[PDB]
Amino acid sequence: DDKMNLDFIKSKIAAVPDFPKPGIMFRDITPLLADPQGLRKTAEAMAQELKNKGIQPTIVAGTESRGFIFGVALAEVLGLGFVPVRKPGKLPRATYSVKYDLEYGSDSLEIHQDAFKVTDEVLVVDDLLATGGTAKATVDLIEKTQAKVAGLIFVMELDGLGGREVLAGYNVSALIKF
Amino acid sequence: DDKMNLDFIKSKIAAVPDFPKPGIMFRDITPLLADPQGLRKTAEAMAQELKNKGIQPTIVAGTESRGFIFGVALAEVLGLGFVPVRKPGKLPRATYSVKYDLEYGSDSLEIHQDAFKVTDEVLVVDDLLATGGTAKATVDLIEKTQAKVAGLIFVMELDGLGGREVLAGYNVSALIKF
Ligand SMILES: [Cl-]
Ligand SMILES: [Cl-]
Ligand SMILES: [Cl-]
Ligand SMILES: [Cl-]
Ligand SMILES: [Mg+2]
Repeated sequence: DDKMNLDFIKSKIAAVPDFPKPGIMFRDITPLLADPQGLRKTAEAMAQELKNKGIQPTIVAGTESRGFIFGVALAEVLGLGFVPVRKPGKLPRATYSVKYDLEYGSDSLEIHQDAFKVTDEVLVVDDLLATGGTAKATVDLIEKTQAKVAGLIFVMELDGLGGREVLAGYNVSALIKF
Repeated sequence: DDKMNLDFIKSKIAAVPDFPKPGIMFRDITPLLADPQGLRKTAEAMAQELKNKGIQPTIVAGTESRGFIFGVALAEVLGLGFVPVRKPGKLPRATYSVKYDLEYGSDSLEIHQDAFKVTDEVLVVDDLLATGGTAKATVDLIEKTQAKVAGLIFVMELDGLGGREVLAGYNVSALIKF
C-alpha cells in the first residue's frame, strides 16, 4: 500500500519529448491532477515521507505555479497554512526578493515580509528538483525573514543534476527519481 | 454555524490601495492562505454553497495561479480531480485556445485538448469575479471539449462590475461581495 501508491503516481506522469524546446524531456503532471486520487495520494505519500524522517513543519511554501498545486494539496493534509513564493510584481505588500541565474538567463522570486513568523519551520514544496537553483533561491528568501527551513520535498528528482548537492544542509525528499 | 465561516474568511483578506497601479483597490488573499484554516474554510464554504444549490460537479478547473490554489483545495474537499487552465506556452501537448479582452489589450488561456471527458461537468473556481473576462474565456475553453460547465464559484465578486451578466446562462456563486 506504500509502494503501490508510488507506482500509481508514476503511472500518471507522462513523459513528453522535446518540450519546451528540442532536446529536453518534460514530465507532464496533468493526468495525475485530473485523476480524483492523484493529488490526494501525492500529498499523502509526501506526508508519509515527512513522518518517516521526523520533519514537522509549521507552514508550507510553494513556487508559482506547480509548487502552488502540490503545496496546497500537502498543506491541507498536514493542516498547515500556505505561502506563495512568486514572480516579481504579483505580491501586493512589502516583499523580500532574491535574484538567481537559471537555464534561460536570470529572474527573481519574492515573498511578503510577514509571510513567516520568527517561530516558523517552513516546508518548501515543488514539483521537480533539477539543478536546485530555484529551490536554493527560495531557501535564501525564507531565511531573510529569520524563519528556518524545516526541509524541502519534491514530487520528482532528476538523478545526478546536482540539486541535492546544492541543498546540502537542508533535509531533501523526493518521491520519484527519473 | 456557517455565517461565522464567512466572517472569518472576510477578516483575512487585505485591502491594498493603488495596486498594481494608482486608482484600484487590490484584494490580497495571502493572510487567508497563511492561516492554517484559511483554505480549509474557503473550500468548505464553497462546498456548502454548491450543496445548497444541488450542484455536483465531476471535475474542477482553475486558472493560473490563484485559481490553482482555490481550485485544488476545493477539489480535495469534493474528492475530484483538477484541470489547470494555463497561460499560453505552458501546457506541453495539444491545446485549445481562447483569446479574451482585458483593459489595455487581449490575453489568452489554454487547456489540454484531452482535459475533460464527454461526461464531465466542470466547476470553474477562481479568486475573484470582476469583469467576467477570464471566467468567460474559461467557459468557452471547456465548451471546446465535449464537456459541459456545471457552474462557476469565486471567493469574491466586485458588485455591479458586470461579471454575472457576462456569465449569463451559467450558475455563479461568490462567497463575499465587494
Ligand atoms: Cl501543468
Ligand atoms: Cl509552473
Ligand atoms: Cl497571491
Ligand atoms: Cl494569479
Ligand atoms: Mg511591492
